[PDB]
Amino acid sequence: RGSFVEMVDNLRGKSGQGYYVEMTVGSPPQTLNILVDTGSSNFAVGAAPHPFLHRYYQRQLSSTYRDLRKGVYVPYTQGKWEGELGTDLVSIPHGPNVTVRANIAAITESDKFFINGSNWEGILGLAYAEIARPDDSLEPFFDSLVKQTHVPNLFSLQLCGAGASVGGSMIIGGIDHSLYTGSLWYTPIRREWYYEVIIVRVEINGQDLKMDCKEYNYDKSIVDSGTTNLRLPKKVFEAAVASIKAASSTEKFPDGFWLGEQLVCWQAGTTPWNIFPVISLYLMGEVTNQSFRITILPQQYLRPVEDVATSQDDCYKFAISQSSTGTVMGAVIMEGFYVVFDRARKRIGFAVSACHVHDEFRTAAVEGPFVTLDMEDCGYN
Ligand SMILES: N#Cc1ccc(C(=O)Nc2ccc(F)c([C@@]3(CF)N=C(N)OC[C@@H]3F)c2)nc1
Ligand code: NA
Ligand code: NA
Repeated sequence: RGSFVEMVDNLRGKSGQGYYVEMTVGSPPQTLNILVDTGSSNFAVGAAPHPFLHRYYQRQLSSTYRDLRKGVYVPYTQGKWEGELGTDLVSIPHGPNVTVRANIAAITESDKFFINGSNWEGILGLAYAEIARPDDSLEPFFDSLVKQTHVPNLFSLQLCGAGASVGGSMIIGGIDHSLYTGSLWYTPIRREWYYEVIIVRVEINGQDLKMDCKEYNYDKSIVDSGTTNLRLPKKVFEAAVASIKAASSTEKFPDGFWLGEQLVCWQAGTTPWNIFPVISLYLMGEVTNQSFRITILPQQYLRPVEDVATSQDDCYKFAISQSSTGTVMGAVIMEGFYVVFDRARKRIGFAVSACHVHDEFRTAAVEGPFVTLDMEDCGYN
């Protein structure tokens, strides 16, 4: 409890390609790098020689592989994979010292799923059975781990961005106190499917968007380490960029930029962070009529793009985007915070990350309590 030395710094990644952890599957163990995704619930690994893959799961080499005689076809908005279901022995070498028998979907065909030039070969979906494919009877990894071992039913994530290569920590079974500063503030998980939460107020530099808060959660809001952007419901995105545009009007940007349709560039070491506003989400708290507020900086929502062959300046992408799936607190939000997925008490904790990217004037912030009435009105049905 509170001290997990062996698990600190156990994530790696490249800017734009997500955070992965090393896992082993089968006997003898096959090492694979696996994307950590709190927005899905399947453990799915490449199992055929796709040319983007450094390596892949070779079921023939494993004496412990048990076939489930069942295929699965999984399309997403972007891309798709199909695979064959089975179970095998799984471990996390920089995670707890245990081996579990888990469902694995051996990916045998995929489109627009793997990233060319990335270093991972599968995804670890850490959300709940209700959204597992093909259905909720395919027990997700984390449920198998807690069912079969003494590992406590929680995990926490510190995702560290950069300004090159990313890193961070996934602490499985506890919280490590050196990963954050100040206090953890907790928000209820509204329903265990995605890690769904309820946003109760949104401010852009302390000015409130002043929308029916049902708008912030239409049709859900979720915490999701497998998406880069902060995604906002269309109506709220419209309000938010208009307010951010206005706060930054000391400089002008093409309109394409606010749509994530073009990048914007400054002379190296001259990004004007100061003209961009902080953005605060207030989340439903643990106590009736109580909320707390998280705040992110332009450093989280302006993402550097390197390997840009138009020019060799400092080029950024606006990473707040409109959504048709509700609010998505991706890496744009998580990179500011230590986030504790406290599945045993159905709640998510936030604290200021010990590693977040900041400057001399502003840091990301987690502050409470605030008095907010009618917070139950904010959830969408
Ligand atoms: N930061 C960051 C970051 C960059 C890339 C990636 C990435 O490629 N993720 C990724 C790639 C392929 C995926 F198919 C997913 C899924 C799998 F379910 N998971 C979520 N949650 O949303 C979309 C999709 F449903 C995520 N993730 C995080
Ligand atoms: Na247990
Ligand atoms: Na601490």
